[PDB]
Amino acid sequence: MSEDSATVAVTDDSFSTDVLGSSKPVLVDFWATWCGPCKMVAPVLEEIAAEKGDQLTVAKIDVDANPATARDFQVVSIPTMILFKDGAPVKRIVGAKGKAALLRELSDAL
Repeated sequence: MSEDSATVAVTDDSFSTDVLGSSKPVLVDFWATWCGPCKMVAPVLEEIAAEKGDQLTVAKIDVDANPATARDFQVVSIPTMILFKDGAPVKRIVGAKGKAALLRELSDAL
């Protein structure tokens, strides 16, 4: 038994430099450290991260660093997922739902 290791979180300041800097396809998911529905989408991100983890790298952001986003509309949980290909936007989904939803990301992106 063993799991994958193609998941690494990036920094807000060193986000573009990494994503845009990496010609390869990179996926990022926005969420709040104090997010409510953590379990509902707990395993999802896991299976989804390993699903297309080999094809591309999956990472997550920390609302704590960028509160201006959530604070904008007084949001406590921002369960969103955005895909980045060639240092540019390719996909963008919002809504902490079943893995079936996020899965579409790989279906459309790949």
